[PDB]
Amino acid sequence: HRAFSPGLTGVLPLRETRHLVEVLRARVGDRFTVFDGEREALAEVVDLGPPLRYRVLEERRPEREVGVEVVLYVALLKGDKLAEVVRAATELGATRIQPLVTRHSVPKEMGEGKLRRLRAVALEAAKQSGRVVVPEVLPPIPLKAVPQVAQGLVAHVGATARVREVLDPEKPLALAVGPEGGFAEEEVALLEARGFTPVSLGRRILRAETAALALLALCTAGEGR
Amino acid sequence: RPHRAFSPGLTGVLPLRETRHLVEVLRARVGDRFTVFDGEREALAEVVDLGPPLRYRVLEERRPEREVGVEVVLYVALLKGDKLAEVVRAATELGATRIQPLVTRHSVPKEMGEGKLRRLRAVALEAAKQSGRVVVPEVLPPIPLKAVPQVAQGLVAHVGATARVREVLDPEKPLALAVGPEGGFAEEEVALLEARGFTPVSLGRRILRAETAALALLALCTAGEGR
Repeated sequence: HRAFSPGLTGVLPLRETRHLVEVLRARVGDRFTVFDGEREALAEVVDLGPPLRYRVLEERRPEREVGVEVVLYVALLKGDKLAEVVRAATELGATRIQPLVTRHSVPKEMGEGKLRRLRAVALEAAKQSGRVVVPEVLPPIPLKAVPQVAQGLVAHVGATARVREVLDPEKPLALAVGPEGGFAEEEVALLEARGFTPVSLGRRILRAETAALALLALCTAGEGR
Repeated sequence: RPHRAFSPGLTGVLPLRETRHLVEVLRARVGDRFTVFDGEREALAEVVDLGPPLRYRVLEERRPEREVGVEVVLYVALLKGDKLAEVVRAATELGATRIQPLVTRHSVPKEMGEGKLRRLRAVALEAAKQSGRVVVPEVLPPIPLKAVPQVAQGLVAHVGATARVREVLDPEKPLALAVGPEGGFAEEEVALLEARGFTPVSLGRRILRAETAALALLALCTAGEGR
């Protein structure tokens, strides 16, 4: 259990106390995690209060990973937009980025130099986002080469389901995003066959980069992970 | 018995999936009226043949709904360079109706010239067109953080927060979102925002650039909610 405690003073705020002593039931001696954004640490229940008291046993570095694999299958884009996507996707917790060649993608391949550069962007973004895990960026693959997945999401204009209504937070995650031209219906068809669930991204037309980041943000940062 | 079916290009013929759903599930019949759409256009249609695939004729063209449906105001700290242009563009495609730059304790720039304001307005205009919107987000000159008004509903990303946007959002009320600079909102600035009516929400375990936090916070409230 992670309980918010301003400054890790040893005493837990009123709300926090009720939340774990009544709703989660917490006895004395039980160990739990304390945090206030600035810090995090293991602590022990000393007094059940209220307000509940505790003692700091050990400070520790906050975990930064989402918790499950988050693979982003994203089509090759125009300009240097793929570099920005890789940077934000890394901040958003992706663990793997798989560029794709698709019917409407303009580029149909990617040199070694470009790939190396994208890997440098990921390395840098990982550091700045506090991650120790650097997302893997791979050589492009054709769309029909995308694998069968346990859980996948693809934004589609016809979809009505929201990401929060289909997402299983303990299952690995695969997200598919098409190029500026979008995925062709036959492609969306193959994606669904592969296990990708179509979801809604709203009423407006989004740039491919934005759709990619919004889908990701809905699954990671938005879920508080 | 209204229903809207996805029909790429509004060509008069529905995809097999939509056909089966209308015919098999909704019990559609020749003469019935329904809505067809494809992200670009929309229209009232009338069933001409169940096929399959189902064929229909367009009765009248209609404008796709593009707005979130309530006011969406982004209160964002001044950022260096073209960062704000990027924020404005993404905010526009994400449904913002108003963008209010803020001078904050840690915001690098403390003012904005007419040239930047005009540029931001040009970006809003353009982005509105590219996202299919008729409405163009208003972009205001900067104001001190203290000038932020009391809000009916507000959310601010905060490291120590635990509530997720989806656990707090009220789709029926106008929405205010606050995003600090790279240096982030100071302790007393977050307190001030809560005083104004902003609820702290969590954006996860990783450090995010101001631009990305803004995109994420908006996406969780509009696009992500199917709005």
